[PDB]
Amino acid sequence: MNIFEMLRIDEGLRLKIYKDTEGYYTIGIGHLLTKSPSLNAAKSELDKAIGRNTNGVITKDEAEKLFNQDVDAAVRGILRNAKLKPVYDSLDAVRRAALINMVFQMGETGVAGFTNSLRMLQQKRWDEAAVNLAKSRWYNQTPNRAKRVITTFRTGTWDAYKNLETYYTIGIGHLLT
Repeated sequence: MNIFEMLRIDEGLRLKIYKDTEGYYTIGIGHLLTKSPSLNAAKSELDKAIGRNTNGVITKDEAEKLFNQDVDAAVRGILRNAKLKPVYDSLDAVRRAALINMVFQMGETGVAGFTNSLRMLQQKRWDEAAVNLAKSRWYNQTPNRAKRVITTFRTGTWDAYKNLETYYTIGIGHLLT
C-alpha cells in the first residue's frame, strides 16, 4: 500500500484541469497549479510544468511524471528539514507514508509547523498525536482525507485504505460479490 498508491487514492487522477467547488486549479494527481482564479494562470503553470502547450489537458504519462516529481519534492523536503527528519527517521514504513502524505498535501513548511503533534509522533504517542492533529485546520478543511491519514498514524496499518484500493481496482462489481 505504498505512498504512491496511497496518495493515488487520496488525490485521484484527473487529466484535465479542474478545481473543486471550493478548490484551486489542479490537475493529475493532486497537482496544484495555482491559487489564482484565472484559468489562464493555471494553464500557464501547466504548460510550464508539461513543457508544451496543453490547453488544460495532459496524458496519463504526464500526470505520472508530475506525480513522481511531487512525491520526490515531498520526500526531499522531509529529509532536509531538521524538524521532519528526526520524526521521519523514527517512524515505521506505514506511518512514514502518512507523513509524506501530509507533506505532499500542505508542504514541508506547513507540516513542520506541527511542533507538538510531531514530537508525539517521534515518541510513538500515536493516540495523543491523533488527538492533537485532529484539532487542526487541515483536519477541519479536509476531514475525510485527514481522517484517513490520522488513522494510519494511530494504527500503523493500511486499514483506512482497505476497501478503497479494492474498489478502485476490480471494485464495484466484485466489491458486492
